[PDB]
Amino acid sequence: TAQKLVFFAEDAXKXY
Amino acid sequence: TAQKLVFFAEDAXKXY
Amino acid sequence: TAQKLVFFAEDAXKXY
Amino acid sequence: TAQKLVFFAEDAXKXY
Ligand code: NA
Ligand code: NA
Ligand code: NA
Ligand code: NA
Repeated sequence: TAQKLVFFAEDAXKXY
Repeated sequence: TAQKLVFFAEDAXKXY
Repeated sequence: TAQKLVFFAEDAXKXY
Repeated sequence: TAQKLVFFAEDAXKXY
């Protein structure tokens, strides 16, 4: 929205 | 550590 | 653009 | 390996 955020997580289990 | 996690954030302000 | 692509590279040297 | 590279791509089709 620049402001940005992303994430990714795996254990097998993700967002401008 | 597979289990994995990463993130990135920007507003301008990031982690197996 | 949904279709999304992001990348991050560090050696210390990142794109809906 | 620190040097780090990650990428994520979605169209719906991801690498220290
Ligand atoms: Na948006
Ligand atoms: Na480790
Ligand atoms: Na866009
Ligand atoms: Na390694």
